[PDB]
Amino acid sequence: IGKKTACVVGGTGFVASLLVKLLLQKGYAVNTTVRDPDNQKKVSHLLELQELGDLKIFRADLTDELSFEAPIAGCDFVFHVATPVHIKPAIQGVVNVMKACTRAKSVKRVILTSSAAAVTINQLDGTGLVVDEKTWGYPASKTLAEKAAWKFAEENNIDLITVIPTLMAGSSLTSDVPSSIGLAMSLITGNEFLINGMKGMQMLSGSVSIAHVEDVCRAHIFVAEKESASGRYICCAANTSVPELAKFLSKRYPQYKVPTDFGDFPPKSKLIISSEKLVKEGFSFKYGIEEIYDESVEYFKAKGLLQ
Ligand SMILES: [Cl-]
Repeated sequence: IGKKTACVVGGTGFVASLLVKLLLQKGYAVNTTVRDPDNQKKVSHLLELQELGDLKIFRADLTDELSFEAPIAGCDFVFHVATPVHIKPAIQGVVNVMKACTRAKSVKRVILTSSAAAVTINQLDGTGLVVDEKTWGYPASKTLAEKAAWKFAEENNIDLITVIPTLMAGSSLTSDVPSSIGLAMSLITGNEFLINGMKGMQMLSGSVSIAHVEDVCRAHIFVAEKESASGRYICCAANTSVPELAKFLSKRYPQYKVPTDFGDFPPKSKLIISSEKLVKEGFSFKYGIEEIYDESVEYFKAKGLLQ
């Protein structure tokens, strides 16, 4: 029967977890993976999801192409998030996984997540970053991992499609908060460091582009299900600037004090990131900027990271 199966590597992932939960709700039979099941806190959100449907964990490292044989087998779709909200490891992580998809008839299609943003963004979680008085890459650019994924796929006739996101906010199943929201939320949080971060985001990528992880997630499935889908799919809901965002947050969040004056800082960003191709192929974004921020704000408080 049309009893549908899919595999979602690295189930701990901010994006991934959310896929799984969401797949399960769609009826799919989900297999996911993780390095070491033996962090009780780590999987804590994964256990809860079992309640929703037939979720079979598997234990996987991106180092043994063997790991993937187990979880990958029987699944119509493989979802691997190449660049997780947190270089050589991913690039290897993407071949192995793809390797295993050669060794299965079941796998009708692979859909991969890579973005330049996350790459950078997780640098911001890095240690020893230099501060001056007064990295960031072309948003539509292809990570090596992505680039590597494409080559292979082409060489081994696999059916790949990639989803290219930007700033991802909303809420997350995972216990700890993701850098990426904190950054999306720094304007409300008032974290000076993260604001400069986001300020750079604008100059060095020349856009403040954002999306809700559920929407980024749906986008992944939809493309997975749409038989007519070919290629890369830039997924961003909102386009803005650090000033014009902070104005906008000020005039929707009286409860909080969002810095409303930048002086020199450019009011417009150089680039607008369009998900037309995506929309053109028929996706509709549930969450706009307003709902992204209510969502992100309401989670943060629920996280106990607000007043
Ligand atoms: Cl993620």
